[PDB]
Amino acid sequence: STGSATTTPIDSLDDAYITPVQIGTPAQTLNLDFDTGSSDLWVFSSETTASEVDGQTIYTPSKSTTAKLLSGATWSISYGDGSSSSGDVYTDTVSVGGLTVTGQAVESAKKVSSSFTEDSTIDGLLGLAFSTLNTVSPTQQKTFFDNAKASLDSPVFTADLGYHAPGTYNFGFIDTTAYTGSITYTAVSTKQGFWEWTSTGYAVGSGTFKSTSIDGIADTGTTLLYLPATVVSAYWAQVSGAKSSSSVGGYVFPCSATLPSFTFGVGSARIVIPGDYIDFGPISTGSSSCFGGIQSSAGIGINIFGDVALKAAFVVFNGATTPTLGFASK
Ligand code: NA
Repeated sequence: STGSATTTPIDSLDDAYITPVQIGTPAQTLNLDFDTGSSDLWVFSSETTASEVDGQTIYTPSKSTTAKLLSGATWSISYGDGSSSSGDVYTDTVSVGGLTVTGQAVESAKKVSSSFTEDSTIDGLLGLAFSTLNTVSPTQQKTFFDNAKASLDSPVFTADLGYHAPGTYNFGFIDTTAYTGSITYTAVSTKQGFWEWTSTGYAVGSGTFKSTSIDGIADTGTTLLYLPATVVSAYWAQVSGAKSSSSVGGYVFPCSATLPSFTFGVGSARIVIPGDYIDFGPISTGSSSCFGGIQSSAGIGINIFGDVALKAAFVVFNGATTPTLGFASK
């Protein structure tokens, strides 16, 4: 089997991407944030505290003939950005892009933090990291990909995120039309439950490539590119008037600037992030200070290849017995 679903930016900045997911019988379609940095499929629901719902589409298990309470199971998750959610668990049929999993754990939110409530466009998350990070207790649950894997034509999914445009998540096949050149594969450590890999270095604009190992995760649920402070300072030093603002919480730059590209290494290959991808617009409406898309990972404890980096590539998440990541230009 295979599945193919379009993923759409939630706003004009590509702050996140939503992908429609069918849950239950008859189908309830919710727009989920597919997150390769977490392992819970959780949704706004009929159980969510009413004051914490503001515009989201909710999953109502009582209206699904295939829903069953997973008795005793609870979940609670906290993300890198400080947001959180928790609740109880149902199993139900979940389909993405025509690919169906029966018996998927659907984590129903009883509580969500303010950032979720305030984002009316995201109805929940579908985690695509390794199932060892799943928060369900007392019986850890499998991700949608892990449940689908054995049925797929190939044990892979791919992320093809758009810049200010829709993209695609495919399951079970490589679309050889979706990228240019060849896919370069690189080793993955699953020791922290992430798609953790080591970039071979970077370049700023037309500058020389610096060969240096940068360990980090491929995380579709993180908007920005978080890299070591040395790399980040080297990037922003090429932008006149850029500075790190403690008040704003990262590097800002004059909105009048033209940003340089940023290149990262994948083995001997190179992925180029155009400068425009690094512009996250005014820090507040009408400001001439713009927020940068490349930020320091110092104090986060891991480097994160978030959407700013991943949307410059066709990314293969190879879930074979020995997982690997693939990157191609597109
Ligand atoms: Na922000």
